[PDB]
Amino acid sequence: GTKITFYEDKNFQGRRYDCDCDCADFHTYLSRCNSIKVEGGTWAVYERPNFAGYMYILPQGEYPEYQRWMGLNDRLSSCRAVHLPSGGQYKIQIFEKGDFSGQMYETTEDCPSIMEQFHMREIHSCKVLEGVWIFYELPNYRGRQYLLDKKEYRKPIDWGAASPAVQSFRRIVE
Repeated sequence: GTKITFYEDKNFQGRRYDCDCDCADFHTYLSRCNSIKVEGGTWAVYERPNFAGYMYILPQGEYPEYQRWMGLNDRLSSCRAVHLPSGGQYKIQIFEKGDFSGQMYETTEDCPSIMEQFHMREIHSCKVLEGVWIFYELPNYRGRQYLLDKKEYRKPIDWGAASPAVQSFRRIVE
């Protein structure tokens, strides 16, 4: 079973909140989060209610400090389980310009440096055809994370980003 437990204090202490399903807002049960136990499944956790603000992907495991999930602050108030479609197939299309224009690349593999492999500094639109992916602001899967589990992303705001700054991406196999 997929469930996740948020703790207000590090090393799994203090006020806690259990969750086995998508939760669009748990700020009335939890005001900070400094440690997490993901008992089952892979989860996207979000700084703000309704899956907004900074987001982080957490596979199963125990996280005693929020930096362990690349947290940027000790605030989380929404979360949702990442459900991988069966078969384990992954395919994405990235575009240099918005609304699916500019040069397009289609790949089924991870990319630790978009500037190196495709000679782009930004991604302005994208189409997720199979599987679930993550965009990262920096190379080698670092910086801000963005979950891509939908199909059409016409602008960077469609994946939660305020800029087209994307520089690596990978599949959620975890």
